[PDB]
Amino acid sequence: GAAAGVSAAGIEPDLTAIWQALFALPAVGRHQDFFALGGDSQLGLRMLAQLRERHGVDLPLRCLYEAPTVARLAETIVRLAAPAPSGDQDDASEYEEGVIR
Repeated sequence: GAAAGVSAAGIEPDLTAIWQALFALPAVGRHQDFFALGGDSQLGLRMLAQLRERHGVDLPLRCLYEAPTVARLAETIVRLAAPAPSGDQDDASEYEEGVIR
């Protein structure tokens, strides 16, 4: 994960709760953009898929290019009312059943 424990200050759109829970830290800073907020490309793709499962919503590369900053991202994804015509993916590794004693 990123950093241990929890903290909150004020009130922010629930997009920020998705980010802090999926990046495993005490809170995300409002001025930062998806390409940095995701940390890694497979982790941004993971965040995209798991947000689509938590919220019912795609984040298209359009708004990740023209508005990736989390307040502006939440405002654009509300205004453009994303109908999320995607399918799904899974990321979780299977667990062991017979290779060990």
